[PDB]
Amino acid sequence: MLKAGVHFGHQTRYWNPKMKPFIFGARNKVHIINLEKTVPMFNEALAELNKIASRKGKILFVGTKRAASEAVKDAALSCDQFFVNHRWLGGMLTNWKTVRQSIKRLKDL
RNA sequence: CUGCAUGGCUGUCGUCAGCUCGUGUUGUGAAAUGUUGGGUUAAGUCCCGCAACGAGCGCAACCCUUAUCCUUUGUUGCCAG
Repeated sequence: MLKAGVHFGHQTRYWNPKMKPFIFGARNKVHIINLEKTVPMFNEALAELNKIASRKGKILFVGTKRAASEAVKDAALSCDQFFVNHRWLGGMLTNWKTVRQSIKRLKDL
């Protein structure tokens, strides 16, 4: 059991064959995801994430695709949150030894 | 005396636009990318666009000279009021 929203899809011939073990078939000329084989994955995700949050762990939200570049920063305003929504460019995490100076370099401005 | 032994100095290209690094990326690695591409120039310039983002030196401005004006000042020079 998992509730899922209404599907219409887009790009009727475009899919990645690395998703094959999680594709249920095709309906309305788009390939569709399996919403039963993914339930033990969703039921783990809500629990292992709440465990990191219960250890005060810093959760970083990502939405660089323009469809999500507002949703990532507009889903809450009564909570505190960390987000990235502009191009990663030289990188952020493997390049954190630069970002830790980029924030100081910004705060002087 | 030895620069075919050396710290350097000067000559060459040439005031040419280039040499190199931090971290990310590519490559088995020696190495590359960044520094390319597309507009535009004296110019790795100035922009746009990107697996790059910034940075040191050279480029360039600041700096020196001057056109026309403004402003201060002096002798045994100038002399209007």
